[PDB]
Amino acid sequence: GIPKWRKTHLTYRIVNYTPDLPKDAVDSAVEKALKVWEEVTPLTFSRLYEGEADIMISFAVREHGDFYPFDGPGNVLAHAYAPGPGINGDAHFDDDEQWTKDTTGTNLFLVAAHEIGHSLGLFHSANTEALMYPLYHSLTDLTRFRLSQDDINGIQSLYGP
Ligand SMILES: COc1ccc(S(=O)(=O)N(CC(=O)NO)CC(C)C)cc1
Ligand SMILES: [Ca+2]
Ligand SMILES: [Ca+2]
Ligand SMILES: [Zn+2]
Ligand SMILES: [Zn+2]
Repeated sequence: GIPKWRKTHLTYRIVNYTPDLPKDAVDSAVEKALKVWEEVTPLTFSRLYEGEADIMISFAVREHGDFYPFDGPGNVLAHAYAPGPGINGDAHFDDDEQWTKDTTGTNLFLVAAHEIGHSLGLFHSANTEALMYPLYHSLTDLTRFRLSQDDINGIQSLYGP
């Protein structure tokens, strides 16, 4: 069975933080992420502190030795969990690298929006434009960013209309 233990509404907890960018950037990257998944499907969510929610989004700094410790300039950036019991929504961002919103380094909004889908139930897809595509093509033109039909196909296989 695909959707998150069959639930159609879940709760997200920002407890990560960039120093390089203000909280307004880390907070608005998690919000912007969430609200864009709602722009393509009727699956709902909120963003709040409660005390460990359905989805936790927390900082990782040289501690991520559960799969791979501090890499810094290195392919693996941030993770999230989905077809799990307890890891049903749990995520990590690496403060070992430079998180950016203007294509210089680690694209904050894009990487955040991927962790949201990677927690809803979505694995890696195969369109270069897809938010679930596993390679950051480093495209500087943040005006052409859009969700692809293939990542849309997979979130539709979770909930749908
Ligand atoms: C489009 O947004 C992305 C977000 C995270 C990554 S990642 O490098 O952190 N990554 C791990 C992962 O699966 N995260 O959920 C894939 C990489 C190890 C191939 C890659 C792309
Ligand atoms: Ca890294
Ligand atoms: Ca969880
Ligand atoms: Zn982890
Ligand atoms: Zn992923």
